[PDB]
Amino acid sequence: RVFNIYWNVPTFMCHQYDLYFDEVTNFNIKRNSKDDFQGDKIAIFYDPGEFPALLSLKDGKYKKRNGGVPQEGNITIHLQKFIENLDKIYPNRNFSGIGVIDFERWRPIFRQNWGNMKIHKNFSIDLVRNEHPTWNKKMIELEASKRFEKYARFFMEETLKLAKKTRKQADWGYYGYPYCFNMSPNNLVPECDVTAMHENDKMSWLFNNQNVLLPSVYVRQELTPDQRIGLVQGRVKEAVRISNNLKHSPKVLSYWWYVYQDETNTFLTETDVKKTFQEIVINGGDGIIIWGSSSDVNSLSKCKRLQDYLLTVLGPIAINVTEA
Repeated sequence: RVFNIYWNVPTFMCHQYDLYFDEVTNFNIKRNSKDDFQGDKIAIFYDPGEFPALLSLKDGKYKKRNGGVPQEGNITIHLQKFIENLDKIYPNRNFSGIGVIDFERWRPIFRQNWGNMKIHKNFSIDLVRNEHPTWNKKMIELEASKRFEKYARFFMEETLKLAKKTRKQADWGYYGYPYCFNMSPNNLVPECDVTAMHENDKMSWLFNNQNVLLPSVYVRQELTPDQRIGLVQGRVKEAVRISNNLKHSPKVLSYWWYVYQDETNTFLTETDVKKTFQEIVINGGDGIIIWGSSSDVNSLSKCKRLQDYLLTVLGPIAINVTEA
């Protein structure tokens, strides 16, 4: 299909300074009418509903939300809150754009919960241990993983079916999937982790119910310019591989950010923008979704910076990529 680039930046927050980013469309970049954040072309919903999860109180402690882990959650409360959140943020029932469900507190594959997601593994294990004090470590871990995955899948699958049922004309997908985990400490190469590739093969239950795949290809300053290209290369390749292996080959739209993930006050150099866009194109991507944080447009200076970047760096490259 036509390679599309979308504007998923909350620049509506710049309107107060008389900056409406009307130039976005001059570069053939798709933008919601009136520059609304959640609009007719695209809409991302952050942690919508009430997914069972363990929330950090920011003092070392946690607060359970709807059971803490999916195997202990109440699906009705989550789904009810999901429909509410969706209507409150963007009523439009005939919405026909790209719908992005952004939930990152845990992943449905037990093993894939590291860093701030790992607490969900530990809580799942503690539940089984308290239930079977006599069991050994292996038995407890196996049973915990089984329960977590069963219900994590149920929650994610039903949430997607509800989004599609109430916004039948939109293309839905979860932000970030399919994951790759390339350019990491013990896998500092473009190639995705092999175990991850295999787990992605077995996640058709999720991908078959999405109308788009949304891998995220944010780059970091701590990587060399070439490792940055490799990070993008591997992630687009994996999403395209996954799409090609599915029945309806959903379009692959890569989430991309104009600042470095580990240095958010620094914009990508022109070389990095050019090279990462070309890498998305070259590897079979169907488009790019330019994302932005509220922090990126919470001041006049920042908004003006963004505007110039668009007119002198980003826009030219964008239209050139789609109109070369």
